[PDB]
Amino acid sequence: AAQTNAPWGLARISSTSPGTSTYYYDESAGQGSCVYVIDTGIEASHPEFEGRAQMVKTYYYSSRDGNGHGTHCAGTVGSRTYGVAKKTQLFGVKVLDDNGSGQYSTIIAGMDFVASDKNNRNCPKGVVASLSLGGGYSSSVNSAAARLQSSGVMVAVAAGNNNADARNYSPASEPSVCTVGASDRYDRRSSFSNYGSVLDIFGPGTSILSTWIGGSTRSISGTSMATPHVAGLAAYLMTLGKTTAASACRYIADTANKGDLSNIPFGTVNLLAYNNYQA
Ligand SMILES: [Ca+2]
Repeated sequence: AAQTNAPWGLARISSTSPGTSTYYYDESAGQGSCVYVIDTGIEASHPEFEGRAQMVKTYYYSSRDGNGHGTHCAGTVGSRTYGVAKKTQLFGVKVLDDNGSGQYSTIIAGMDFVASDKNNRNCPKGVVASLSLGGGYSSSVNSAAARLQSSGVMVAVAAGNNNADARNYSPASEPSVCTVGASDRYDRRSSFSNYGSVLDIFGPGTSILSTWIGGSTRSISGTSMATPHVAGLAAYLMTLGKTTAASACRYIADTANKGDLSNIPFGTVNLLAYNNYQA
């Protein structure tokens, strides 16, 4: 399939070169997979989700996304226009309030929730979780992410927006999950993107157009935006049968565009998420 005039990040993920505008992908499009977006929620009513999104959990007085950030991330995973995996099922877990903040204890509860909740969902092709959040180093937060991964979920987490080594942030620093840095449309490391040995992969993160609340759309930037490209890619690849939850981060790294990003610090992977789709 070909989507013309796609957001640059979608075009980038299916291209051996920057500077193109058509997204190419297998029509299966993540059908039969599921992606949890652990964030401020998802506006499930947004036409862009086509009934494929739903809220499954909140820790606050509402499951509504009163911020937009979760809706944006979910859009990059699986919206019809702005998404990588256009037929995946999206499940929202609201661990962040409408200010985009969340106590680590609530975030941890949300991760353990997903590990159990997948057993209540139909995801024959596999399960992914996208965590566009983080804070300072916490062994408990890392351990929760590790459990989620161990339970059979492909966990993708944001590296962070500190232009610093991600070893000092969680869940970014957890070795067993897929830690995602951000790049821009000219294949530069995004200026805010964290880096370091704990990174596994980069994805498009600067000036990313996606869904927003009130049935709208918005371009924003962050490792929060790169993460759902990788989560959606994992779901897409799992539907194709190319990989599994336990191996998807490795597979994505194995098949990534290599050595093409600029301003990658010595010791950080130079790998850009790529679907290796040949039309
Ligand atoms: Ca690893």
